[PDB]
Parts: sequence; C-alpha cells; structure tokens
Amino acid sequence: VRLSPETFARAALKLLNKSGLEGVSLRKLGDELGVQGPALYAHFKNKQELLDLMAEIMLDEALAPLDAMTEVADWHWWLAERARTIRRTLLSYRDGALLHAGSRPTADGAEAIPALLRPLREAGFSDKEALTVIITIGRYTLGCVIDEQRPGADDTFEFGLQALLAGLRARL
Amino acid sequence: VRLSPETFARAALKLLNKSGLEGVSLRKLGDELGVQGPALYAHFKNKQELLDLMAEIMLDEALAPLDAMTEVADWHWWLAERARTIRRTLLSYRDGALLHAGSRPTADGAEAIPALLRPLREAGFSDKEALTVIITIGRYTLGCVIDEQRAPQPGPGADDTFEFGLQALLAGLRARL
Ligand SMILES: Cc1ccc2c(C)c3c(c(O)c2c1O)C(=O)[C@@]1(O)C(=O)C(C(N)=O)=C(O)[C@@H](N)[C@H]1C3
Ligand SMILES: Cc1ccc2c(C)c3c(c(O)c2c1O)C(=O)[C@@]1(O)C(=O)C(C(N)=O)=C(O)[C@@H](N)[C@H]1C3
Ligand SMILES: [Mg+2]
Ligand SMILES: [Mg+2]
Repeated sequence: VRLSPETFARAALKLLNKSGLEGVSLRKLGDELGVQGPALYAHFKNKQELLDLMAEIMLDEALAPLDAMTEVADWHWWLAERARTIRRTLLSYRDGALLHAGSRPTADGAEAIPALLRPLREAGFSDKEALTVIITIGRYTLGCVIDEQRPGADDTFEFGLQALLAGLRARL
Repeated sequence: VRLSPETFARAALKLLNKSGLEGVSLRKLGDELGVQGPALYAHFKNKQELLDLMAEIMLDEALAPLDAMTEVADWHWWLAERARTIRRTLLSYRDGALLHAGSRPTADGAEAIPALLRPLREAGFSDKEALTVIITIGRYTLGCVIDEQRAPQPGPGADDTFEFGLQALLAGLRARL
C-alpha cells in the first residue's frame, strides 16, 4: 500500500472493529503491515498520533455532508445534526468513544477549522467562541456515548443537547 | 477486615489508583484481599457490580458537603458545584472517568436519589426532569474529563471549555422552568 498517514490510519480503523482499541498500536499495526510496518513510524511517533488521525477520519466520513454546506441559514439545526451524527458514528464503531477520547485535530484537520466555524461566525459567535462551541458540543456527545454503553438514552441525549443549544442561543 | 461490600470496593479503589482500571477485577481484588478474597463473591455477581459501587463511593466522598445542604435556594450554583466537584474528583483518580463510564446507581445509592433531586424539584423540575438533569450534567462532565486526559491545542483550554459548556447547559435548563 502507499506510504501515507491516511492509508495507515484507515487500515488501523479496520483493525479497531476487528480487535478493539486494545488491538490497536504502532507495533500491533506494523504487524498487520508486514515489510511495510517500519514505515508506520515515519508518520506516527506514538499511539496517540495514530489515534488522532483515526478519530478525525472516522467522524469526517460521517460529517462530510454537513461540512460541504455553504451559507448555512440555521446554525441551531446544523450544530444539532453534527452532534447527532457524531453520536451515531461513535456508537457504530467498536470502542468508538474510547478511541475518540483524548484525540485532538491533526495539522490537516486544524486547517479545516475556519471553514467549520463559519456557520457559527455568520450567526454572531466570535471566532474564539465558535471554536469553544464546537469543542463543547463534541464533549457533551462523547460523554453521553461513553456512558450510555452498559454491558431513554436517546431522550436524555436530546434533552441535554437542546438545553446546551438554548444556552448558546442566549449568548447571542 | 470486615466482610462488607463497601470495605471491598474501597480496597478496589486503592487498586485502581495503584494499577489503573486494568488492575481492577473480581479476581484481582480477591488477590489483594488474600485469604479473605473468596468473600467478595458473596457480594458482587460480576465486575460491573463492583465498578458501580466504586464509582458511587468515589464521588460520594467529594459530593458529601453538597449533599448535606438543605433548603438549597440557588440550584444553579449547587448544580454547577456538583459538576465542578465531579470533574475534580474524576481527574484525581487514575482512570477515574474510565472507571465511571457505564456505571449506574446501586440499590443503596438509588435510595438517595429523592434527596439528591430536592433542590431541583423545589426549583420547579418534575421528578423525571430532575433526574434527567442530574444524568445530563454528569454525562457532560464525564465527556469533558475523559477528553481532557491525553503541546499547544486550539481553543481556550480544559477549564474554560468545561465552564463554557456547563454555564450554557445550566442556562438552557433554567429556560424550561
Ligand atoms: C482541543 C480541540 C481543539 C479542536 C478540536 C476540533 C476542531 C474538533 C474536535 C475536537 O475534539 C477538538 C479539540 O478537543 C472534535 O472532537 C470534533 O469531532 C467535533 O467535536 C466536531 C463538532 N462538535 O461538530 C467536529 O465538527 C469535528 N470536525 C471535530 C472537531
Ligand atoms: C441512568 C442513571 C440514572 C441515574 C444516575 C444518577 C442518580 C447519578 C449518576 C448517574 O450516572 C446516573 C445514571 O447514569 C452519576 O454519574 C452521578 O455521579 C451524577 O451525575 C451526579 C450529579 N450530576 O450531580 C451525582 O450527584 C452523583 N450522585 C451521581 C448520580
Ligand atoms: Mg474530539
Ligand atoms: Mg454516572
């Protein structure tokens, strides 16, 4: 396979559904790559660098339709749909919320933040507040997903989502 | 030591801080208790029952001052302080948020929920809404703590980010009164 971060991270996402977060590491992934294993380290210094890219790709795949939208008229709806999409996506992956927890944007992901914030800026949120809104909504969703897992949940999720969104509206 | 679940679960919290959540299980707790280990199985049907009790004890210790408040007139302040206290507490234990994720009240902990909800009922929340408010605030705090644990990053940082969402969430809840 081509030696690129995304190709390796997408192979690791396959390994995640197969073996869980426990079965995902640089060594463990290099083992699933054969002669190409050692190339993994040129792009990821540690497990967390790999998990950051996996986490970003996992949610990019599901949020792409919302990311492509131009001149979003209703930031409330748009943010709510982001959260619902994140929740559905994390629930769809084995250890999805565990993989996401602690992740941060990659360099290429961070370059996409200005576009991500534009619907909120057009709504009246400052650039600084718009980013805090994004981080907060993702963390509320992450907390719901990781807790609702147990070896009503929908109602409780939207109850808190709508309250959060109403409180943000009061800030404008 | 005395053969009670609370003594067993508090020993398991020592194991959590020592070895992390991977070092916590019925078998490993039995090893820690030595000759008294087999007694734990009369009190916990499965690992999750142990984790449920640990998760309650962990936070009860820190929430006790807030739980003792009577005629709480400022439910906003009270709930905000509960969230801040949970956040501080979960961050103070090794794998604290991971231990907590997925836990549910025990029988004896559930008996305390009516008292937990009093400030919220007195503010005008129904019994169902008040419980949902508790769940929501704790899940928000859980998501923050679990995501905080990990160089310059975008945004204002964990404290300001946590408070931003807490205050927004509390304002939205106040809006349905
Ligand atoms: C310190 C720091 C800085 C920045 C972060 C950013 C930009 C995101 C995330 C972060 O966690 C961050 C973070 O922790 C997420 O997790 C997202 O998944 C998310 O929350 C949402 C959303 N709420 O719509 C998205 O649009 C996604 N694109 C992800 C953007
Ligand atoms: C499905 C269901 C039902 C009920 C739950 C309850 C009552 C709590 C918790 C739950 O998770 C629940 C849950 O999941 C917690 O986790 C708490 O730690 C919490 O959130 C707060 C708080 N917000 O003040 C507390 O005061 C604590 N005492 C814990 C009470
Ligand atoms: Mg994130
Ligand atoms: Mg809980």
